[PDB]
Amino acid sequence: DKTVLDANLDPLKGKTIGVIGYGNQGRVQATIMRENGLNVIVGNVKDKYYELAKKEGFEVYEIDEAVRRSDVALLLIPDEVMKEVYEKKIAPVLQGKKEFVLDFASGYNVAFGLIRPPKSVDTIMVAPRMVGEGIMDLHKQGKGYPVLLGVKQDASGKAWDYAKAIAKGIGAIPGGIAVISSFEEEALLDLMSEHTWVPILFGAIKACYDIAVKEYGVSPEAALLEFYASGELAEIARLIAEEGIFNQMVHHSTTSQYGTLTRMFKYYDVVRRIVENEAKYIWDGSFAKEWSLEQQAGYPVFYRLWELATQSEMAKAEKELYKLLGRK
Amino acid sequence: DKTVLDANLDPLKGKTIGVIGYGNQGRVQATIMRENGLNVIVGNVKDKYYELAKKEGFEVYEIDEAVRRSDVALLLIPDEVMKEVYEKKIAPVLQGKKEFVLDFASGYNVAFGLIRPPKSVDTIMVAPRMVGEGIMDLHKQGKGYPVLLGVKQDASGKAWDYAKAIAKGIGAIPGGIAVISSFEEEALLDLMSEHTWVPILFGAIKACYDIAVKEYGVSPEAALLEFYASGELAEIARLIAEEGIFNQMVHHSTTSQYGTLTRMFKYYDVVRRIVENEAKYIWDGSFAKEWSLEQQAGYPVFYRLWELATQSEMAKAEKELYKLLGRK
Amino acid sequence: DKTVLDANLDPLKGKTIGVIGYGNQGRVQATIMRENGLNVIVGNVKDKYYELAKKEGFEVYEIDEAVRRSDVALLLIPDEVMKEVYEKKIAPVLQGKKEFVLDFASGYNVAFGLIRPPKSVDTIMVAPRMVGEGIMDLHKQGKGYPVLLGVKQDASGKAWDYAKAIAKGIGAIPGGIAVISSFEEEALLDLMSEHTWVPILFGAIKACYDIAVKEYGVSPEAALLEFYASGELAEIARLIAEEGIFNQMVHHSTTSQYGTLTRMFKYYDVVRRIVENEAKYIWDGSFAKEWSLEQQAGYPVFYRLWELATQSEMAKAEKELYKLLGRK
Amino acid sequence: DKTVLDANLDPLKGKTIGVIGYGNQGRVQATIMRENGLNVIVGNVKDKYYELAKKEGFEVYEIDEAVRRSDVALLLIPDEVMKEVYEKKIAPVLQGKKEFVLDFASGYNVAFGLIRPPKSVDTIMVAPRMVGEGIMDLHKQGKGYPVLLGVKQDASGKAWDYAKAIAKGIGAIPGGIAVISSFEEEALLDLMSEHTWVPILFGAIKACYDIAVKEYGVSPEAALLEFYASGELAEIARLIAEEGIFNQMVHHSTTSQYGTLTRMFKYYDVVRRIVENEAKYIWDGSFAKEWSLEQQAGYPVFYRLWELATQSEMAKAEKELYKLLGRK
Ligand SMILES: [Mg+2]
Ligand SMILES: [Mg+2]
Ligand SMILES: [Mg+2]
Ligand SMILES: [Mg+2]
Ligand SMILES: [Mg+2]
Ligand SMILES: [Mg+2]
Ligand SMILES: [Mg+2]
Ligand SMILES: [Mg+2]
Repeated sequence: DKTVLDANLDPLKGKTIGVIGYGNQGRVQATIMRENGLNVIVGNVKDKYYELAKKEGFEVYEIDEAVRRSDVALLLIPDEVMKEVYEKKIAPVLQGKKEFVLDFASGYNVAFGLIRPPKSVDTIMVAPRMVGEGIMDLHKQGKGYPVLLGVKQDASGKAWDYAKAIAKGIGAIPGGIAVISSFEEEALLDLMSEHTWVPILFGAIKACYDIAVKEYGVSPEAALLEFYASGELAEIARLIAEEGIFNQMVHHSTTSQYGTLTRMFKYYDVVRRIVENEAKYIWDGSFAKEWSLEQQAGYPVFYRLWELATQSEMAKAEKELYKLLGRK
Repeated sequence: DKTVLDANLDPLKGKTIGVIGYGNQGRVQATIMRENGLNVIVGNVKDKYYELAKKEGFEVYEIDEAVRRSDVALLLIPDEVMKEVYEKKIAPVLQGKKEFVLDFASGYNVAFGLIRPPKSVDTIMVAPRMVGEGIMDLHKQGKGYPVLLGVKQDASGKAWDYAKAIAKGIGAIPGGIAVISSFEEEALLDLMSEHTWVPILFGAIKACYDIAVKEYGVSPEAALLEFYASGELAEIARLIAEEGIFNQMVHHSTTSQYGTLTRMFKYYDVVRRIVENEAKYIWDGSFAKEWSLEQQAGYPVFYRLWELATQSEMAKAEKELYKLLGRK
Repeated sequence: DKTVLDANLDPLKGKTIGVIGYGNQGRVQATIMRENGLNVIVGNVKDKYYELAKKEGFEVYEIDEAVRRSDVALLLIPDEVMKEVYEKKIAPVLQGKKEFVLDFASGYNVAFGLIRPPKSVDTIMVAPRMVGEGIMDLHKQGKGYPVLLGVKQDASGKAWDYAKAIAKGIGAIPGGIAVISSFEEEALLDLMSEHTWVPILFGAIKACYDIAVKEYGVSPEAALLEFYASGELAEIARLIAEEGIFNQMVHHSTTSQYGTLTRMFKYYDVVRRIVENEAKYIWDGSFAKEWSLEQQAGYPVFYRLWELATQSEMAKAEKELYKLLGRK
Repeated sequence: DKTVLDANLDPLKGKTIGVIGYGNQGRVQATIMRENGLNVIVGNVKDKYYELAKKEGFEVYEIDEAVRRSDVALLLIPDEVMKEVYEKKIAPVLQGKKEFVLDFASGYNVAFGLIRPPKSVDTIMVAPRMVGEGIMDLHKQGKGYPVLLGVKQDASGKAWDYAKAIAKGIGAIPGGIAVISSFEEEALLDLMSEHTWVPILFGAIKACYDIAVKEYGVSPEAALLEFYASGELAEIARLIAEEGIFNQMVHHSTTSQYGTLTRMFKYYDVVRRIVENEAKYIWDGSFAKEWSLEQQAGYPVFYRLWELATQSEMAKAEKELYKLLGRK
């Protein structure tokens, strides 16, 4: 019901479009939406990406200049620097506009109020769910891919139309799909993954290694081979994305199935509590405060943790081992 | 003992006075103290208030220029911007002075050390306990009103005299009274109210609504009417300010008296613990740190909480209802 | 919605109506419904009110005599004496009736079974949500006001019609509204207010005073001025009833908003537990037992608590102060 | 300080005095104050005491009649029946008085509001601290005894004088002393003894017996002889009232002193908690409610406890023993 499969592409025809940043995402979106017959430009500072974009056939300007010539803009840059760029270069140029559009690929800076555009602007979001390299690898096959849509400020009653038009312009549909959501329901999701199961998985692996080594006389080389130094995990991820998460286990032994199911239903509430706590810590905006303040301080905890992680015994053992199998 | 009812007004005669800001407070204080025969000026940036003040018959200058011409100054601006104003415009002009006076209406920025004037300056405080509109509504009747006094730095042995003179000049006494206190005993009080019983009251009301609706099948319209959508509370506030807090209940039914008294003496320690915790959190200066850091981050929690509060079910129901009774 | 805005007034025309008690409500409800052209009488014992009632143009009889002449009755007396009056004077006269109506303004004595009329009677409830003095202060403007409706026993299939007719007859609609509810959903609400947030507020204020005085060396006069001796609370109640509870804070400083919101969302569960406990204690009928038993004992706890509250330090300080400001 | 040793006796001369009840107290107070030259009468119902009083030379009337003839009255009857007597016979006769006095020997019924005389009456209290026989046994020697004084309602500015006059009239001073206090400070004291150390002592004795018998094979006769069947406790009480509580132990062995002191300082907080709880339960009026409600039910708990206590194993054994030593 809340799903979309295709839509029109007329509202973007005759209008000019400007892309900010020429990294992976921006490069991909621009290279694609140029094929569908759209006047496109690029805004960026004079660096490597500037030369690359000018080589690939794109007329380039400065950001403030690119926004002047454009009726629509894509702010495809990291969430850690977008704030200053918007405050210094964009907002001034933008106060003197009449009817404009502003698209994002992440709702972090907007959902939490770090960027508050005027009311004369249509604020939208188009969030892909892919790495960026495989995207192009799928467009050559004529395939699409999934995205999320959202609207924060509607001043023309045409926002959703613009969002679906953009979605079509970048090769996401038809072939893939597009879901309608909010700026909050995207940041919340992107952050819950980085906070709940990735670190839990890593800590579980590390603890298994430490226990096996310091309580049962196991050697490091075998622990690493069993846990992650082999490619058993990539196979599982593949079978999951292809056949399903539970149907994947049918290709394993009965003993593994029994143990996995029992221990999954046994430890479900514990992780549920953690997920509740973290989702609550996010929904309120505390994590954004924490991260911004650590930025303003000089990334000391970042530094110390990056150190403690690399100087761990497991990391040294993995270094010695990878050197033995030819892996750089 | 610690109370005052009237005092002299001579030390301010012959001296020039400058008022910073022409908002709610400054406007009133200036308009009044001009009637009592005092050379008064105004300092502010060119905006609406500047036009209003130059209209009402006040000679205006730039802030830095007003302090040069003045021997006394009233810093009547919000506590959230006073710091930069003082650091940039006032302090430079102030190092090259001989004998000066500086008055505040709040001790937040001084009690916690965010503003540390020199030792060649007399630092005082005169804090009213009124809204600002009712003040003028009382001066026309020849009435006064209550204020708090305080001194942080005395370089002339005359501070208290200056403070009482100011109090008299703004029509607080005679007719009202004036209490002597500290910059700390004013911020502490102004904050304990905003941290202990206001939020507790609001949360209790919200919880009553939620419980009544989701556990006893009550309709929202009736809950809102009983709790706050009727002016029952304003009557209680009036009778409290007029006759007293306990003597107010004599006009209620015996059942209400019994229940209220029992449940008040039953839940006294719980709230006492909360009040202790918050007063301790304030006395040390942690809240100032918290608030300043949230300012430096971009008000993310402010934003998210303002959202969560308005998007609550009770707020939507109140919106639907107020629309039905004609209340805009 | 269940809401009602206007209805007919025919079923009461030709019938006679009798009002019991001539206090605030009775004096109010009777005059209005007389203005709308209804044969009305009054029942009361020979006392002060009797003289006033016979003065204002109402033909008076004894209570038992008023019900003989009446086809409808309004039992507008305190809930603490209604029981004996009903048991001695009304019920006997009422066993020998054919088709009757009985209206209440409170569902306390009926919701809990302290009054169980026969099955040959229509039992209803019309509960206003106003003080009683301001009611006429709105009827003079041609305005209405809100009420709650309920039915306990229907013997004519016309109960709701009679209830809406009454609502119209007393000037509640049109201009106000009328909600349909039960005798339980009215007593529960009237009691939850007197048990949850009023006493909590009072205890919080008292605790703030005690702490500030006995742990930070503050003077009583300043504490009283900050907390409630000033009319800050009345303005809050006004803006709440007018603009809304949350939209009210927009007129306060950002610091106050931040602190209030944080501490409200921080202490929400604590008060929720209390509200749950009290609502449960009420829904079962325990409080009715408690209150009916304290009467038979002689109101000892009532007495001792009324004493302890007035002999408190805060009360003595407030007495000394109010005497200093002219407040009687 | 708060002590008194003697005072005048004039205000009671020329006035008539009436005594209610001729039991232990009344028979004494009246008998004495007749010797000091005071017109005295008695009010009581026709029984045993009425015959005794008319025999001893006192003119007797009915209660209601005695108050008509008296300007002062002593309500010396049990606290369990005074309420009805006052409500039926006294209060009516008392509304039509001009200047009257009412004296009590206990503040239970007044401190808790079970008796609320008018404002045209002086309400006082004179509480002895003796059994009633020893009072005469000392008066025969020209000695006094101690009492407590209190005033609840003063309408002539002469109450304290009347109280001291009464004290002198009954032979309490000179020879003894008189303390000034309140009705509350007398009820609280009279009740704390009956709730804290008497029952604790009894329970400790019972537990010692039970333990010694059911865990160490001791015989009942020896346990009873050691604990209380011997009059050692009476000698302890005597030496306490005479020499002091601690100085009493000097006549015991060092081992006893050491053990007693150690275990007293070891178990002090435990009993302190109990005393706090009970004093709080009293100060609020809960015990009055409890006791007034057990009467209306029919004294069931009283009955069952009186049974359980007498049918205990300790009470039976005591029976055989007391029968063996000649003690009836
Ligand atoms: Mg991410
Ligand atoms: Mg992700
Ligand atoms: Mg404030
Ligand atoms: Mg305040
Ligand atoms: Mg009520
Ligand atoms: Mg209410
Ligand atoms: Mg006793
Ligand atoms: Mg005793």
